[PDB]
Amino acid sequence: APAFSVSPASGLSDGQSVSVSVSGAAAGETYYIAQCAPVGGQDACNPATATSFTTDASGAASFSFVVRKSYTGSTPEGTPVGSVDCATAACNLGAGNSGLDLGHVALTFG
Ligand SMILES: C=C1Oc2cc(OC)cc(C(=O)O[C@H]3COC(=O)C[C@H]([NH3+])c4cc(O)c(c(Cl)c4)O[C@@H]4c5ccc3cc5C3=CC=C[C@@]34O[C@@H]3OC(C)(C)[C@@H](N(C)C)[C@@H](O)[C@H]3O)c2NC1=O
Repeated sequence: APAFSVSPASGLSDGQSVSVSVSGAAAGETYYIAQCAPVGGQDACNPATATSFTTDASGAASFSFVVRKSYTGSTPEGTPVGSVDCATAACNLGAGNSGLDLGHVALTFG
């Protein structure tokens, strides 16, 4: 598995933007990055922050991604699951695409 880390990862805030950076990947591929949050049963991701970033010549990447304490969850397949709120709940950003999974960083608004 390649590497994937974010600057901060706790006591975050809505609108707060962190500088993420992935490595070990390979130039010639694009991965989707977005915040998500499971719900003791299914999985709801953010359909708003769904951007696709490609790696560089050395298969490395690094950019600024904003976050949102609260956000309506919704499986990436195409179905509404409900609303989510990290104000007092648990959340975790995930990256990767259909072929190469990057990593999963847990966040914590507070
Ligand atoms: C147009 C988009 O619209 C949405 C809507 C949404 O609902 C809120 C959530 C996400 C999102 O960001 O989902 C994220 C949600 O993040 C996670 O799910 C984190 C989890 N750690 C994870 C889940 C997962 O399925 C996966 C990986 Cl690498 C990681 O594989 C690939 C993967 C990684 C991340 C995501 C989804 C997948 C796919 C689903 C099935 C296989 C995957 O492979 C993905 O399968 C599809 C079918 C999703 C595909 N499709 C053409 C987009 C493309 O994204 C492909 O990389 C997006 N992204 C979009 O591109």
